[PDB]
Amino acid sequence: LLDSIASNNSAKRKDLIKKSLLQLITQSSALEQKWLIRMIIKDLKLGVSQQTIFSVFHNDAAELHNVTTDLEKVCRQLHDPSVGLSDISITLFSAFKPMLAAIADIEHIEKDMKHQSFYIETKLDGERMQMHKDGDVYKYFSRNGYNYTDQF
DNA sequence: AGACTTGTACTGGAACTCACGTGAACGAATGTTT
Repeated sequence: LLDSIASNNSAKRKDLIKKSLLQLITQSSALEQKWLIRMIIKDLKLGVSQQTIFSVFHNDAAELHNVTTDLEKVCRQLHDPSVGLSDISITLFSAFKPMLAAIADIEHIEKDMKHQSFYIETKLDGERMQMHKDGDVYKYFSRNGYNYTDQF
């Protein structure tokens, strides 16, 4: 039902969205409808961190989610708790969580660089993107893993 | 992006307890003086 509603919103159709929501309402209880509303809004407020959920799911799941950024692969590969992954590293056509930068104090900057020469670069204002190229197959991914390939 | 809230563990400090060391007093024995 959620897939139908999302695709149908993407297709510029509202009568079908109304039908799907009506079916969900008619075939749900008050608590189920409340939870469904929370998932639609994309907030649950469970009080438990996503990192905790991933850790309980498998020993090495946060790293795999960072490298891949797709709940399907993490859920599929990490099924048997005993069986782990030998080596996890960036792979083609799979979004990876970008590496960010933290505030720095000009006074102790040299100390933060272990008293060694460093690189100074200009700050760029705009979107953060990553490009995957294999032959003439191109994929573009945004900061959080959304696919912007259609635009570019 | 920035800022506040909740949590999380970790560090250090307060308090209690014991062991060890120092100070002072003392009863009995012994030596000296009359």
